[PDB]
Parts: sequence; structure tokens; C-alpha cells
Amino acid sequence: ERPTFYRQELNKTIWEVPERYQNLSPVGSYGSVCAAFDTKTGLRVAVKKLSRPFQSIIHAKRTYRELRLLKHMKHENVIGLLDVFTPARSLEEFNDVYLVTHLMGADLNNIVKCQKLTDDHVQFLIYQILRGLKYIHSADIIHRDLKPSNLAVNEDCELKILDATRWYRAPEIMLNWMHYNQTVDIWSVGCIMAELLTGRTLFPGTDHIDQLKLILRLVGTPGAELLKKISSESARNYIQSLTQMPKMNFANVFIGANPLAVDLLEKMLVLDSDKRITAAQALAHAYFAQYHDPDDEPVADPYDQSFESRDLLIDEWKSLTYDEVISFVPPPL
Ligand SMILES: Cc1nc(Nc2ncc(C(=O)Nc3c(C)cccc3Cl)s2)cc(N2CCN(CCO)CC2)n1
Ligand SMILES: CCCCCCCCO[C@@H]1O[C@H](CO)[C@@H](O)[C@H](O)[C@H]1O
Repeated sequence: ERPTFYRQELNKTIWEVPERYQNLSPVGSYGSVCAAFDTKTGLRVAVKKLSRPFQSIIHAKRTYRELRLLKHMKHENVIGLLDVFTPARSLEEFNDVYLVTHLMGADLNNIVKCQKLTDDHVQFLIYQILRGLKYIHSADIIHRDLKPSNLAVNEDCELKILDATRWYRAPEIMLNWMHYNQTVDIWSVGCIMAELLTGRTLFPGTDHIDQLKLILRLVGTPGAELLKKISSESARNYIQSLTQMPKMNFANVFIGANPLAVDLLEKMLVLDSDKRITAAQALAHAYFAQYHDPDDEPVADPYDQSFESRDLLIDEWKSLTYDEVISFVPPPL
């Protein structure tokens, strides 16, 4: 039943892992991650030892959250769990949690290299992002922090969504709006897509307020219909005092780009989050003609997020985490 574990010192703690995982090699330091080779599967994997997983109520809930989330994600364009383990033989000894994923070799900073991608290559990368987003959103989950560094790719350009840092952020998050919808991630995708087509950051704001300034120069100041939906007295009054800027014509901003790409960008980067295109709708858009397949753009099982409202003791989060470790089933090889 239980695999045989071995001990090895790695970034100044004692890691303890099943024999199947060979040649651990630190690559990052919440938790440290080593690259490794999984002899059972012939896969190169990332093994993450969680740091201080049950040191406080907050740590324990965070551990449980991360485990719950990774266990739920089962989709080609989203990072999944290959394995989860502990050296512990019972709940009473349970102090350590290790998570295992595919070892991703690069992210979308490394692929762009600040040089333009071809339009065919942007189609394939954005398609995959949207395919992953459809899945995530169908589980009633919002990513909230999509950016090139959270987008990992292999050598065949197969992409997985993972989880300056303000450049890809929807204006309503910059404003602390608090009732975010799923199209915040769509905003992020438009920013990424722009950058891939042009080789340049769309909105490289220097500071917080500068980020909003650059955003408004592209998409115009709020229209009459948007203004009706703003409950904040301070926001309305400040917005009403700005010199009204015209939304720019994206066709005369993204010069020589596929006009289908431009049309899609217009539908993603609408100031009004209620009027942004959804991921499912973006997949049906003619820009993705050569990739779109309704038979193979799957949705997720319902994801039970009720734990998030709960205030439980360290030992209760720990036992729930231990239940999740014990129930884990490896994906089909
Ligand atoms: C930090 C790092 N990650 C790499 N790949 C990763 N794949 C999966 C990872 C991972 O974190 N998964 C994961 C997640 C996402 C959540 C929970 C649990 C887990 Cl386990 S991290 C590669 C890499 N390289 C450094 C630079 N190069 C040397 C240059 O000569 C080689 C490549 N560096
Ligand atoms: C000065 C910069 C103006 C930014 C305008 C923010 C537009 C965001 O769009 C708004 O998103 C809210 C948050 O989810 C929704 O509740 C509103 O219905 C929607 O119109």
C-alpha cells in the first residue's frame, strides 16, 4: 500500500518523498519547488513542499484551499495535480504536504521575448487560454490574476493556466470595486493578446493611478450608460470632472493586425465589464475558426466553495486536508 520514502536535504529542510520521484533539484522558493523525474510515469515533474502548512488557522485554510482547487482542475489548458502525498502514516503524525504537477519549461514572457508573434501563433495561444478560462469560469471560479507569468507552455506550444503585476489588471480591480465578475479575466486576456500581436505591453502603467490613465486613453471615459451603474458618490463626481475622451478606433491602434484579431480585442477591452465578451463567446468568434471545436471545449464539475465562508480550528482544517490527501486519485496516465 504505502510507497517507500527517502529523505534528502533540499533548500535547508529535510524533504521526504516516494522513491518514484528521482533527482530532486530545487528551482524555486509559501513553499519551495523542486524539479524531479517521475520513474513511474516517465514524466518530469514539479514537486512542491508546502511551507508551514498548519502553523495557524490562516495557513491551514490556505493549504486546504490550494489542495481543494488543484484537485478539482482536470483540463488540458489548466494545471492539474499528478499526485499529492505525505510521509505521515496517520492524522496524528500529519505535518507535511507535497503537491506534484507536470514540470512546465517556460511561461509567456519567455515565448514573446518582446518580439511579435505571428497571427497564427497568437490564435493558438489565445484559443487555449480561452478554452482553459471557459472551464474555470464554468466552475464559478475567477482567476483574478491572469498574466504572462501565470501562463505556462511546453515545446509544442501547449499552454496551461497556472496560479509589473498591475499591467493585465481590469480597471474595476484597480478601483477596488469588490463585485467582480468573470470578465475581469477577459480584460486580462485582451491585454495579453495585444502584447503578443505587437510585442509591446498595452498598458505599462508606472504606478497605480498611471495604470488607469493609460487604460482610459485607449477605451474612452465612461459613457452615459456606464455612469448609470456607478453607486459610489466619490467615483461619479471625479469621473464627471474629467475631460471626456473618445474611445480610440482599435483598427487605427493595432496597425496591420488581422481585422478579426482587432474585432476580438474591441470585444474584450470594453470598460463596462457587463459588455465584455465571455470566454465561451470568444471561442465561437471567427478569429478562432481553425481551432474551435464545440465537441472539445469541456466544462467543469460544480466546485463547492462553501468552505470559504467558514471559520474553523487549525485541527479541523488539518483533518479536512488529510481527508483530501487520502481520497486523492491519480489522473489516467
Ligand atoms: C520555478 C520554476 N518552475 C518551473 N516549472 C514549473 N512547473 C510547475 C511548477 C509548479 O509550481 N507547479 C505547481 C503549481 C503551479 C501549483 C501547486 C503545486 C505545484 Cl508543484 S514550477 C521551471 C523553472 N525553470 C527555471 C529556469 N530554467 C533553468 C535555466 O537554465 C529551467 C526552468 N523554474
Ligand atoms: C475611472 C475608470 C472607470 C472604470 C469603470 C469600471 C467598469 C467596470 O464595469 C462594471 O464592473 C462592475 C464590477 O464588477 C459591475 O458591477 C458593473 O455592472 C460594471 O458596469
